[PDB]
Amino acid sequence: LPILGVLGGMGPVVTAEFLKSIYEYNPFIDKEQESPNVIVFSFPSAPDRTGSIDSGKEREFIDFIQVNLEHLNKLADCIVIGSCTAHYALPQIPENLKDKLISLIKIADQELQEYNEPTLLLASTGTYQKKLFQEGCTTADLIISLSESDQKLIHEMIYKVLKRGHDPLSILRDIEALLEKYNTRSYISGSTEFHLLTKSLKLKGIDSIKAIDPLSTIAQNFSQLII
Amino acid sequence: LPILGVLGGMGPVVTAEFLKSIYEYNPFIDKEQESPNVIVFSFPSAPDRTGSIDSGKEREFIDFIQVNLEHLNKLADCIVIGSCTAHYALPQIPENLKDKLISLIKIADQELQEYNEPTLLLASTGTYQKKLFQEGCTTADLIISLSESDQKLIHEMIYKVLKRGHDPLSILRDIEALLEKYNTRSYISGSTEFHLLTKSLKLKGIDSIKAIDPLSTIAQNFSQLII
Ligand SMILES: N[C@@H](CC(=O)O)C(=O)O
Ligand SMILES: N[C@@H](CC(=O)O)C(=O)O
Repeated sequence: LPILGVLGGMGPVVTAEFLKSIYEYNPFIDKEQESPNVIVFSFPSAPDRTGSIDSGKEREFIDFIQVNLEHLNKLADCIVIGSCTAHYALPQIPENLKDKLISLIKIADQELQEYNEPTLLLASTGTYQKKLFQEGCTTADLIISLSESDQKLIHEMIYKVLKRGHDPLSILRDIEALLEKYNTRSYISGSTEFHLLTKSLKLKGIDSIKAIDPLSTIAQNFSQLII
Repeated sequence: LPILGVLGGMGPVVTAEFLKSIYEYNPFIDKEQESPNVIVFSFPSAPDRTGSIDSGKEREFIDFIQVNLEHLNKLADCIVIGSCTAHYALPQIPENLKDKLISLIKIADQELQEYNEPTLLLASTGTYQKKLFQEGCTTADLIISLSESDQKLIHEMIYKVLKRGHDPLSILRDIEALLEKYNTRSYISGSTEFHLLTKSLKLKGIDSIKAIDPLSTIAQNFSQLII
């Protein structure tokens, strides 16, 4: 049976919610034995991803990812790293440990190709500095980049509200204002913590905003993707 | 740093919620790097626990638990099996693979000793047939046992409502009636799926019912317990 391995804890709140999403969007018919098989390494002790870029110590962070990719390679058939920023480490990791990897950047790119309208990348100065989406996506010309100021506001929302487990709807007004400012009805979850916003929007039936949210997509398409 | 290993998927919904509880009751102060380190094996493909008792095939189930205890022994410092019924397998597992195990039966027993009033065991004919609580608890004389009829009603709630991700508050009226019938203000989560009820009661501020819920306790006391 196909096992998904999740390298998460980046952050832990969104990692737990992602595991919840997997079973929410893959409810069984008769027996639980149908449901997704998942291994989650939720290690918050991973060095901060943006923090490792802003200081010297990217080597420390790449080692964390490399060791845990070795573990999950043996245990799982497909692997997801529960942080977009964390994907910056991948050029340094050997090709053999990335065969089973499903890239959050690629999953985003696929959904944006289908959607085919301009979309606001919500991230994370670290993700922006590393240019993961601009360098990774075939659809890069459909990605609207936040200004440096609004990147810092998004960083504040992530760390002050989302990573702390607070109600993701509390930032919805600020997100709507950004969406209006940049003249778009959609966002990309460039930070995985926007999985938490995306879920709260779907729960309240707010369908005015189009969320290109890789973790939602992975959860929804688990049976198709996990081979 | 201390790692909790969770052998779950029994069921998957409650396993995901348990991981959520860990980070809800251990919010960080400054940095995420403070937060609990957790490995979750969520394998719904484990044979049904009551089902393995009601047919011949307990050996199949004990093997599942044994193999995954070997995995988690190498990876984690403490281990929890996210099913009370599943603890029936432990007499057959070698002593070396259970050194790091935190028993849900024992955690329940500890809380019931402190609470020291009669309490209704909610389970699971399989858990009742195996007598895990009656044989495991020093506080067995404080455990009120459901009749065989009400055991089947509890089984219906677990499988028809709780394991399917439906609103746990939908069974609250039936649970209050049982609590009144058996003349008590407290229950034990003899099934781990009552972690889901316990959370919904705490969320709505309903403090009339005392929930002896091992997964809540483990989440709350993570720093104390996980060594
Ligand atoms: N979860 C965020 C930041 C982090 O890795 O902590 C991201 O995917 O960019
Ligand atoms: N989670 C329930 C039943 C199961 O194992 O599926 C219990 O702990 O008894």
